[PDB]
Amino acid sequence: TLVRPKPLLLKLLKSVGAQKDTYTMKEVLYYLGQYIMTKRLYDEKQQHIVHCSNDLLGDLFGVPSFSVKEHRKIYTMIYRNLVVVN
Ligand SMILES: CCC[C@H]1N(C(=O)c2cnccc2C(F)(F)F)CCC[C@@]1(Oc1ccc(C(F)(F)F)cc1)C(=O)N1CCN(c2ccccc2OCCO)CC1
Repeated sequence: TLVRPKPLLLKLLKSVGAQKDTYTMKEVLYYLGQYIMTKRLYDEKQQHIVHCSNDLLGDLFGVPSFSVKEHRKIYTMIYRNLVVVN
């Protein structure tokens, strides 16, 4: 599947070195991961919990925090911020 991130998600992804406009779901996940890692959007205490209440990430996703294990919930949140392309 080829996806075109919407402007705000595009800006967030491009800010961590993503060069293109069209991505695969694995590329969005990778670049979203680089974003979490650089900005340090997690606690040493709980590695699996992303804390994003005060970040553009939580705004686009619509949640204060989420578990890295909640794959289905993460896709739902990402899907809202993209358009599927040819
Ligand atoms: C080796 C660690 C890499 C993971 N990682 C950490 O777990 C981590 C390490 N140290 C400290 C803090 C963290 C912290 F905080 F949990 F992130 C470091 C960053 C990359 C990494 O995590 C995320 C996390 C959130 C998102 C986002 F999309 F925003 F939800 C995207 C990627 C990842 O590539 N996968 C693979 C893709 N996974 C995934 C998510 C949703 C749907 C499907 C998925 O795929 C399953 C196939 O493997 C998530 C984990």
